[PDB]
Amino acid sequence: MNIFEMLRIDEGLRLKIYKDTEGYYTIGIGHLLTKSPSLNAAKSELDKAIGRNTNGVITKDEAEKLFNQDVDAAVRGILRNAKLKPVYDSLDAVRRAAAINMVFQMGETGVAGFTNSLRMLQQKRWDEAAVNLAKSRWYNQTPNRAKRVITTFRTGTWDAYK
Ligand SMILES: Cc1cccc(CN=[N+]=[N-])c1
Repeated sequence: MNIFEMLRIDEGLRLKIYKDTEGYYTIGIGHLLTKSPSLNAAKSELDKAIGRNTNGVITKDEAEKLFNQDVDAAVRGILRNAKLKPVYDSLDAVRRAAAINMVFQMGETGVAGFTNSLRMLQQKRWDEAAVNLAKSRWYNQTPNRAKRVITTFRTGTWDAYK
């Protein structure tokens, strides 16, 4: 297991435009296209991201290309965020993957309210962090995924992903 395999499990792979858990147009391995309710707008974003007229369909290779970009960009972002970098740097590689997973799903703005969880993670208070992480919209809306990510933070193992 690693961050790519972990997110592939959590996000799936679909080659046609679909709506994510929040109802937003998405393709590939959780590549968010836009929050616009306009399918035409999503198709434009897709064509821009891929560099050809896709008509809303891509290949597995193209999906994997966007995915690698999205994972890389999520990491680079964390490192650019003064609140997130110190916690990320304090973690082992397995828990870093859990961190990347959350930022991939919700963005840096999506984790702005996780200040108290972040402190507990920095303190390596793993069971307390795990309890705090679940007191969230995130957990309530996507509990099965959140349970996997939280177990990863709690244990520093890949047990939740087999
Ligand atoms: C950079 C980073 C470290 C640990 C967790 C998260 C996700 N949000 N929370 N808690 C981000």
